[PDB]
Amino acid sequence: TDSLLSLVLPDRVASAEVYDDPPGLSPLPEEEPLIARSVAKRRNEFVTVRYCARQALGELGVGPVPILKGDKGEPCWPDGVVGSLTHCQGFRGAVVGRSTDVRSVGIDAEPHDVLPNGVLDAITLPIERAELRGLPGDLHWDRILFCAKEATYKAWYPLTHRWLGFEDAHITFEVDGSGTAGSFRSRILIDPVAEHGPPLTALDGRWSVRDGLAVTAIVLLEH
Amino acid sequence: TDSLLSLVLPDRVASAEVYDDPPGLSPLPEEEPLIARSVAKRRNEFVTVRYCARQALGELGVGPVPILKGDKGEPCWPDGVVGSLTHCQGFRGAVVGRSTDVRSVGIDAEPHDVLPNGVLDAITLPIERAELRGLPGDLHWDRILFCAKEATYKAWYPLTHRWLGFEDAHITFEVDGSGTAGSFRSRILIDPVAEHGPPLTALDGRWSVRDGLAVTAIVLLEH
Ligand SMILES: CC(C)(COP(=O)(O)OP(=O)(O)OC[C@H]1O[C@@H](n2cnc3c(N)ncnc32)[C@H](O)[C@@H]1OP(=O)(O)O)[C@@H](O)C(=O)NCCC(=O)NCCS
Ligand SMILES: CC(C)(COP(=O)(O)OP(=O)(O)OC[C@H]1O[C@@H](n2cnc3c(N)ncnc32)[C@H](O)[C@@H]1OP(=O)(O)O)[C@@H](O)C(=O)NCCC(=O)NCCS
Ligand SMILES: [Mg+2]
Ligand SMILES: [Mg+2]
Ligand SMILES: [Mg+2]
Ligand SMILES: [Mg+2]
Ligand SMILES: [Mg+2]
Ligand SMILES: [Mg+2]
Repeated sequence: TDSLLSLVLPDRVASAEVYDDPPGLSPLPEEEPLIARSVAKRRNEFVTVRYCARQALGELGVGPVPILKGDKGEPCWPDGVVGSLTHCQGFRGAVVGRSTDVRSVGIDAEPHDVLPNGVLDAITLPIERAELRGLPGDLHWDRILFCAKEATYKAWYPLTHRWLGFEDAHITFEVDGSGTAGSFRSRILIDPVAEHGPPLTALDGRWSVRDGLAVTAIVLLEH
Repeated sequence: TDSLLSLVLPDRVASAEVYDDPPGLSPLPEEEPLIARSVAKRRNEFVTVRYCARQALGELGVGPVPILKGDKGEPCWPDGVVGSLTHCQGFRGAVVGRSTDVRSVGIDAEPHDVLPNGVLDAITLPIERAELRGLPGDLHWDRILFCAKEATYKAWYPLTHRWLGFEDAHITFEVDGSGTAGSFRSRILIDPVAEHGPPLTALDGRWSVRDGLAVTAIVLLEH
């Protein structure tokens, strides 16, 4: 199934997702040092999300490869591929694309639960707090905003190798007729200069709440 | 030479350091994906610091192995080893120890320069700024405190897998008779629970300013 990510992804990318840890999955041998000292719940999400990533790579025509980690934990894709990984309670998902047409991917999944006390204040600009109070529907807008901030960081970081704080992007939401999905824009408030290619002044994505999960995706195209 | 790190390291660890990038050094094949998309100055520090790490491992009786990156970029050491890496303008250094007697290592090097405008206020508790004004010597105490905070994070993170912010530790310095080296204590202000072993309520290290560099080291022993 591509049920949940199909509601946020445009064309030019492949995806895979699961909602549990299939028993007895293994990392590739090359990946073993990344999780040798990890707690079992970290091991599980690492292994299961890379099973999803190798399925998605296969839909691109790319054979199963180790997916290692680099600067600040960013995934290391095979030559000619960009992508993003996510895992939370009840979700693992991977999205990949060819770097010939896709510049960056960021995705994130969150359980559709209220944020813990104090978290909203720590992740919002004043203006975002005002905006969220005006958004329609029985949704955890705090959590959806959090999910979109996380996807924004994952799409930004591989293009800049610079920190992007919660106060460094203003996220604004649009809501479709369903009331359970729509678009967002992340307007960058700091130096937008990329390592390669045009400045990152804004990143556009989609959000969707379904099956107890918020998902967000940003797919920035190569021009 | 072990010149600069010899002024901050206790027993039970091996180290290696250089002040430039020896030309023609290569990553090991397994490390290539971590720097395949990096800018040249990031490749250089990554490659040279792992040359230092493999020398230091050799001093421990450990053969040359890839040093990959895991959660939040932490280095991935061979079974039975802990350690820390640092690189800045004019310095690469690696410190390793056996996990049977060493629990964690965090090291950091900084150019001995004033911090850029605004950085001191972003990295200090109000009380720290007042204490730094009290410390003696023609030293960049702002930079030395920054260097010690970075070492604190590197020692902390592999034991907790939790964020530690600048405001989450109070560092206090003592100054030796030389006026150019001494001890510091990092008092943890958040939940100190470790994943394994006793709580991290405080981390003790040494600092040394020499040859235009600040170096810090924390070596937490296994009991
Ligand atoms: C990196 C971060 C965003 C991940 O958020 P999260 O909700 O825990 O995300 P998930 O657990 O669903 O996904 C983590 C995956 O993201 C990817 N990722 C991690 N660091 C990354 C980075 N620097 N760049 C790109 N992708 C990264 C990894 O593939 C990771 O999974 P893996 O370790 O199994 O390979 C978060 O830990 C973080 O550091 N936040 C601070 C920065 C931020 O949010 N800024 C706000 C910007 S507006
Ligand atoms: C990780 C951090 C401390 C590195 O500081 P820095 O001055 O850039 O350090 P250096 O470049 O000298 O050393 C980087 C090395 O530290 C190691 N390191 C990176 N992340 C690490 C982590 N989570 N845990 C342990 N070591 C880590 C790596 O080996 C890295 O080198 P490599 O990428 O070539 O392998 C910094 O980037 C950071 O994230 N700071 C915010 C957290 C913090 O400082 N809190 C204050 C605590 S009181
Ligand atoms: Mg699919
Ligand atoms: Mg996570
Ligand atoms: Mg998430
Ligand atoms: Mg030595
Ligand atoms: Mg650095
Ligand atoms: Mg440093």
